[PDB]
Amino acid sequence: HWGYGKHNGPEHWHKDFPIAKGERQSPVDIDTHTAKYDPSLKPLSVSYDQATSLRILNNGHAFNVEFDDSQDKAVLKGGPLDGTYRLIQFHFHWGSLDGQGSEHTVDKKKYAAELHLVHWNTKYGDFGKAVQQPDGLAVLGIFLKVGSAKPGLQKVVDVLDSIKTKGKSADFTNFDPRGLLPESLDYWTYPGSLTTPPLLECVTWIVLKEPISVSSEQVLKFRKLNFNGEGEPEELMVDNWRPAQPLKNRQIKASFK
Ligand SMILES: OC[C@H]1O[C@@H](O)[C@H](O)[C@@H](O)[C@@H]1O
Ligand SMILES: OC[C@H]1O[C@@H](O)[C@H](O)[C@@H](O)[C@@H]1O
Ligand SMILES: OC[C@H]1O[C@H](O)[C@H](O)[C@@H](O)[C@@H]1O
Ligand SMILES: NS(=O)(=O)c1ccc(F)cc1
Ligand SMILES: NS(=O)(=O)c1ccc(F)cc1
Ligand SMILES: [Zn+2]
Repeated sequence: HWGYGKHNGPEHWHKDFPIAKGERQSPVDIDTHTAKYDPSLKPLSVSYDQATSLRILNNGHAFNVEFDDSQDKAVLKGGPLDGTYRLIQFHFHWGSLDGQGSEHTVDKKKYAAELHLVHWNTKYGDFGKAVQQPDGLAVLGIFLKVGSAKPGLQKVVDVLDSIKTKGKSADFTNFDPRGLLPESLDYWTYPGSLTTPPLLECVTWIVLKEPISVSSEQVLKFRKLNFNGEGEPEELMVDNWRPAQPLKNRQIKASFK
């Protein structure tokens, strides 16, 4: 199956997922000079006060922190979005070195990592139906740079030793995703896709302009995870990012003047 190595990485995905060469693939480079302020964007509302985290899972590609999405609890609304989008999971992409790891780039700059908070449009009833729709998903993307530690990330870091290999999971209740946000909600937005197979073109991307800072020690612990399963040859889970894809017939809009 697909992965990030030389033999199954992003340059091979199109052979099983032909939409990889589609018209609104993600990630993209965000040219900050060409991005235009959009006065039609409504205020963005990140409403995570009642979030119910459940579990953390190494899926062989990243680790997911999963949420109860059986009711309207942690939701994302406003901005470019029509209606209510429910948080289902978050995960990260990161590099082998601090100079790479993000999926989106900003004027071609690569950050050390990128956080994706994944939400589905409640009008479609379930995530599976949402990924059949052009406006089925909204992903809130947040860049990570290396500097001071992010206190709200530390609980994640300290559980990773218990999910080292593909297929392992652990309880992860009572985690507040609000501790992963920067101060500002200024953002760029554009229509795109999932950045992993099946690469479905269902996503409204909302990428925050302000990175969060994490410590070197925090990201070094991400890089101790394994792509492989228990008992298999160790393959460090690093460089699990897709490079920027062609913008094609899209514009990136900014929430800020
Ligand atoms: O425990 C993590 C979070 O869970 C939510 O359900 C609560 O409303 C928050 O106050 C809390 O920070
Ligand atoms: O025709 C003019 C319009 O062109 C579009 O490509 C831009 O997104 C709009 O902001 C602009 O008003
Ligand atoms: O909040 C996420 C997790 O953080 C820490 O690991 C706590 O020990 C655990 O009880 C909790 O589930
Ligand atoms: N197309 S892909 O899923 O990346 C893939 C690449 C190489 C394989 F051997 C099998 C699958
Ligand atoms: N990496 S991402 O675009 O946020 C993504 C989110 C949900 C998926 F099911 C697959 C990929
Ligand atoms: Zn992602």
